[PDB]
Amino acid sequence: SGFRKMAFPSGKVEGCMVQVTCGTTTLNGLWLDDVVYCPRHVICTSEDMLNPNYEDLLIRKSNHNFLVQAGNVQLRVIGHSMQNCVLKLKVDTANPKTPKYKFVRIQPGQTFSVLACYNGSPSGVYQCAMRPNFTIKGSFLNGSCGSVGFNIDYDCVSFCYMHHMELPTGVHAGTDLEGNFYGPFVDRQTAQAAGTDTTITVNVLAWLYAAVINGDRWFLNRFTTTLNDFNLVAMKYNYEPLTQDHVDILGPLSAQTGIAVLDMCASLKELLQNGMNGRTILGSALLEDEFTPFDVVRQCSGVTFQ
Amino acid sequence: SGFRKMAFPSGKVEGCMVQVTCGTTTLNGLWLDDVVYCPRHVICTSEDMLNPNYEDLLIRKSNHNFLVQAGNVQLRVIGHSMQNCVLKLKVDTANPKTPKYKFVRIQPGQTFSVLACYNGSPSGVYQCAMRPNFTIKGSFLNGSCGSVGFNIDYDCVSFCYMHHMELPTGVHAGTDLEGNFYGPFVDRQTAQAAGTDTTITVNVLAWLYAAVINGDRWFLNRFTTTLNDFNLVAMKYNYEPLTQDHVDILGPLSAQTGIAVLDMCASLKELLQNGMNGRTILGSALLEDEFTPFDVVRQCSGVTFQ
Ligand SMILES: *C(=N)[C@@H](NC(=O)[C@@H]1[C@@H]2[C@H](CN1C(=O)[C@@H](NC(=O)C(F)(F)F)C(C)(C)C)C2(C)C)c1cncc(Cl)c1
Ligand SMILES: *C(=N)[C@@H](NC(=O)[C@@H]1[C@@H]2[C@H](CN1C(=O)[C@@H](NC(=O)C(F)(F)F)C(C)(C)C)C2(C)C)c1cncc(Cl)c1
Repeated sequence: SGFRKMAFPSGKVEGCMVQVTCGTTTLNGLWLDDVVYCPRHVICTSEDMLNPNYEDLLIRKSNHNFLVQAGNVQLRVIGHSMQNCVLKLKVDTANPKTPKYKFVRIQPGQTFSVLACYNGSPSGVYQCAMRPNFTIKGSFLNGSCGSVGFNIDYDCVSFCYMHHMELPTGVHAGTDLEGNFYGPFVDRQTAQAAGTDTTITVNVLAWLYAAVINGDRWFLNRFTTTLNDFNLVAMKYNYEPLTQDHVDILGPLSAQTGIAVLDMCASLKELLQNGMNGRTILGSALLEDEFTPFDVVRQCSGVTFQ
Repeated sequence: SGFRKMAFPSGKVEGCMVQVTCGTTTLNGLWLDDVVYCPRHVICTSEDMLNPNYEDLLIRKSNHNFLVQAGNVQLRVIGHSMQNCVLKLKVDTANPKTPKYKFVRIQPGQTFSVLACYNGSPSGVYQCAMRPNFTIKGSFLNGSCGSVGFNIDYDCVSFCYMHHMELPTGVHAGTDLEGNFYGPFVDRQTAQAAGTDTTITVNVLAWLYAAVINGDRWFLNRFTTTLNDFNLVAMKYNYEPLTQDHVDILGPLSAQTGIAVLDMCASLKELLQNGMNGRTILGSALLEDEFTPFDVVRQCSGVTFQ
């Protein structure tokens, strides 16, 4: 038992991380087969980032303008192109550590692991959710750009995120691995800001089920509620709507605990209207929304990856 | 910016994880050079675990009684011995992925990363603290025994923990890698229980400094306090004493934020006496004590590992 914010083992991604330097900017790249992916703003200078024309900036670059460091081994760049907001650096060596992988784009509300990196050297791993407003509450310092987010499904790494920028509230914005931003953000220095967020209701319910599985039951009750009446309360407290599909997705957890989904919604309703009254759930005094139903099943059943 | 419970990249440990089977019990082993380390209770049957004489149980075992699986490759056991509460299985192949490593024993209050594993297959990574009562609040299911805890310092893995057992409160007990239990726990089925815990004061202060670095300041105040007067409040609220050495260790964070250590103690005193009044710190409504001053510097400055 127990419930931790658990990331996927990072080894398979660690073997792909490289350092990409252009001019005086160094950031991280993802090396898969003979291509290194990195944020295209690597080609920008300080004043370039005020309002950049990336096509113009890139045509003025040369293969030799890109220094790629894989550990203590230089990688020779033999081609370069732009795909949306990422750069694809063609190199003369295919990464022998390339895992089986996919490029997937995730939904707000879904979670992933982040391998935070500096100078192509992994520093730490942690679990994030894609917020409803398409930001992530990460932990990133200068030089972290190009660090990637991912999930692992048996042996295949599904890359879903690459870090580009920090917004003024301290949250983070980036792209999928085809270079398309998550959310209404751009890789230039504007006054862009996150925009209003909501709480991921289905995840809160999943985490309440994890709590029951782990012996926290004080918030339970005999009351029930209807989906429509729950969603009136959700809207009130800035939670997003619960759909029938969410109810279906929570089925396995409902069955394992014996607590009907709508019953647990009644519990959540009471928690929202009354607070916790000094008590905690899974060591938290706040309602946690960055565990999906899948994450809960993973940790409260025990699936591995190879 | 941002502050996450961040684990070390797990790759170097993933390459050491193997499956150890004896009889009908399968658990995880740690494969370094030509030795596989695992909990000695692997040799016990259900009724053996009621009150086992491990020397007697092991003399009745044979090298061929131990099946070691490294991925889809069997490892031939050529020797076996007991070192305190771990088994050392001598195998005919040295692990080619053996990192530089050390066996270190940590102090309560210190943190480490755990690579949770099942059938020698890593499942997830997360960050733990050694509680003052020598338990850890982990996330472990059946088959997780032999999963290890560790820290990484540049390129060297300092193994500090191997998982043995779950206590009735859902917390976890285990050994260092020489097989010596953390805390007053034994690898047999008694009525053993965790025993009273305290809050790691120096860590709470470190996390308050992380909060200030990340822009949370509402809990700050002009008040100060003396070390002795703070420690009277600490004792009251089941916090452990703050020493001058703790104050010294917090020096760098104090200097980076401009908030004197004893001033931040005054802030903590007010937080303990008044609560948070509906506000949060670094996304928590509770005072967090599983980040050390080192962890805070790591994440609020940016050190990597290779
Ligand atoms: C990556 N190593 C670094 N981020 C950047 O260089 C990105 C990048 C260029 C500026 N920038 C920012 O993150 C800034 N953020 C902005 O929203 C804006 F550009 F100013 F509009 C800022 C002020 C945080 C430096 C572009 C947006 C494309 C980085 C990444 N993550 C965290 C940190 Cl501290 C730095
Ligand atoms: C490991 N794969 C598994 N743990 C065990 O088999 C350990 C082991 C034997 C029993 N045991 C326990 O964890 C039990 N805990 C006890 O405190 C006691 F033995 F009963 F006293 C129990 C009841 C949880 C199964 C010894 C203590 C040496 C395991 C590890 N972590 C979590 C889980 Cl769910 C199982």
